Amino acid sequence: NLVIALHSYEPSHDGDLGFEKGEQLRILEQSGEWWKAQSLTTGQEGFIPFNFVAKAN
Repeated sequence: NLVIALHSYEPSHDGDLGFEKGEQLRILEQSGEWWKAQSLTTGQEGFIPFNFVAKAN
């Protein structure tokens, strides 16, 4: 369930995870406009804009 960001992210909401453009995050939960992703480079867990990441394809 891993994805890849398409734009530099800057956590604004509480309990959010910040990532970079093209970065990867292992989606823990994808329920709601805000998906829970677990980074893979850092692994930092947090929430992320469901409309910010796309499958690492």
